[PDB]
Amino acid sequence: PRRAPAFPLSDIKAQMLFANNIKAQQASKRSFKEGAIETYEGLLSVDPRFLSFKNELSRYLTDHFPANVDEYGRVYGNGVRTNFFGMRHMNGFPMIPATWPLASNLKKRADADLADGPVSERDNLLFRAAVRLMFSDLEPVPLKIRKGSSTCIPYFSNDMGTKIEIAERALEKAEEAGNLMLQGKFDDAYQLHQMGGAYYVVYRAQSTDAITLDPKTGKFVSKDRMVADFEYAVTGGEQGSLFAASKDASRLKEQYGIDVPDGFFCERRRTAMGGPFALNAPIMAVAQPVRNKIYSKYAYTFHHTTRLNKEEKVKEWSLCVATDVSDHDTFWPGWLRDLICDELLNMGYAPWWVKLFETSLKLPVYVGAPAPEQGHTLLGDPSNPDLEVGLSSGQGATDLMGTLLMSITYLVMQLDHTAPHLNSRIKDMPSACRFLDSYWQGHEEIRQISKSDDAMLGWTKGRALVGGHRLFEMLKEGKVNPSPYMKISYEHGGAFLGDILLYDSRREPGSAIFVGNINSMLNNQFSPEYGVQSGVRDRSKRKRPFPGLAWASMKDTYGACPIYSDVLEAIERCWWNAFGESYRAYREDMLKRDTLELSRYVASMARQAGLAELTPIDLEVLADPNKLQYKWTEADVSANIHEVLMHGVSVEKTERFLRSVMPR
Ligand SMILES: [Mn+2]
Repeated sequence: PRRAPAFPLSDIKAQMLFANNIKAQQASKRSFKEGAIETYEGLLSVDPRFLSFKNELSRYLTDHFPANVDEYGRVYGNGVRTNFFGMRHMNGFPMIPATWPLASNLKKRADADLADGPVSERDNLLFRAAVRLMFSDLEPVPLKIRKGSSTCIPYFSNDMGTKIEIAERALEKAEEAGNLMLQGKFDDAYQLHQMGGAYYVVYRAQSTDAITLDPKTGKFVSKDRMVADFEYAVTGGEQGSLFAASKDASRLKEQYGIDVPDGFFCERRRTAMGGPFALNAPIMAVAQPVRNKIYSKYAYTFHHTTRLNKEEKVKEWSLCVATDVSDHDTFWPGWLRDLICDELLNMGYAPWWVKLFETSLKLPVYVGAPAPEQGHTLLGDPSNPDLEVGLSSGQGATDLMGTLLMSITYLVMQLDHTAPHLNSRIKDMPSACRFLDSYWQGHEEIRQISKSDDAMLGWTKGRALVGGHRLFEMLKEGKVNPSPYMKISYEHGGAFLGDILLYDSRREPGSAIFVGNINSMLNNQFSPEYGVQSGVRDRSKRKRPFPGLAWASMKDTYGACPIYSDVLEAIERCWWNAFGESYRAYREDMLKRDTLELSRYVASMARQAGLAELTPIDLEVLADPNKLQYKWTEADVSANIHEVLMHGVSVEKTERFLRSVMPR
């Protein structure tokens, strides 16, 4: 059923993805790398005291605070949803091998019984209405770029001046590049404007993953994570194999002489992709305006900030269903990419821009190093982009692609199982747009709050309510997928964007509250994804610029968890046992040092002004900018803090670009 073509790095098609400079050449050849991360300055993730601390703390918390999740997956009582063993990983050392990314997900979708297009004309109108409401009356804004971020293929530059020039030039030449692609001249568009080529695959650590303790044996068991070998990936699963990666860490002793305590494992690794920046720039120039529109006009459904901000909406509901989606990015459908492009053309968007967008969602992928002695292979032919990888993580609008797919998918699930009486309001495009516009503003008896693959579905009192309960019961039974589009189930311990929905004895939205997930506090403080990069002088370019600051926002973020105090005390006690020092004093010192370091980066902060003006969000973001790529957005951050982390291209240049893209 068509194996994707594959080319070794030595092949000219792969060589052309890397410019003639040392960084790009090194990225092309980089071999498998592993090693302990520097968890905090001077502390390695495999330090024997640190592991002893994690062993004691994870056992203690699990023993004293067993999960409180009912049969319907609602969290109550102590606010705990699983054991605390997820922290038992040797951070920096990956499971082996990581997966080869699937070149085509068509068979994966068909075999999971998911549809190859909108099932009914109503659904077709709703997906298209989503495109019309999201992309219509957009306002230009400057194109912001993360400081220190890479341009990936083909230059691999991390220099801000170079990145700004690449982006400006890309906005100037996107039209000529898109028209070349409309003529089938992808090699020309790539050679002349670097628009095309491939995504560059980097494997990221998912630092904590499930682990259970077998009461029978007293031995810990890590969750098996299935990975595809090369044959499987290039044949869409027709050949080759899907098998459990090895998380066994015993090897670290033999290989590096690192002591491995019982029940500690190698980390789960996930594929992540960096896009060719010249192609992404023109897409980001439209995506940000779209985010601004949906987070303002449709803030009810899409703009989520604090626990209370979420709580206000959910408290008004009579029923709240916390859904889960299996493997969202890999199952994301290429037919939606095509439906979206078709609808943008219908709205009058420039064809050359739609073509760039379409191409960014069919691009080849260059696999670097999934394991020792493996990799350095290009999947797909850049001369004619035709992959179906699902949704690429580094595409310039991935968050929006997942949000559009899922928001309509959940609305369809509510229509299908609970509100057939609303079907008559969706007769054609005009009526579909009116209905979706009202639904997204939270004005219908069926509602939702969502972001990509996380969501909570709601029902107020009314005719749909009774159906809502049957849908919830169908999810609980878990025998039939309620959607024809993606694999949907209910979340075990319902949460939304990091906050757990804590129910009381009534088990009703009206008396439930959103609280911080104490397990996420533990993940962030003791299993960060990256080391502190103490050798990177410019802190704003680090993955974790000011780790100490999170101590100042901790109470605000996690204080409402029922066992907040208990956890902080267990930490103090266990850290004393392991290090013979106070964890609280250690964090207070780090907070002081980082607060002083911060004033050097903030123009408005006096040589030692302090943190008085900063919000909890500001602090969480400065300690972990990653939260700005999955939890919050630019407007949620104080302006002077956003500037520490991001730089932009002039709105004058983007304003002119946008005028040439958008309809009349
Ligand atoms: Mn959730």
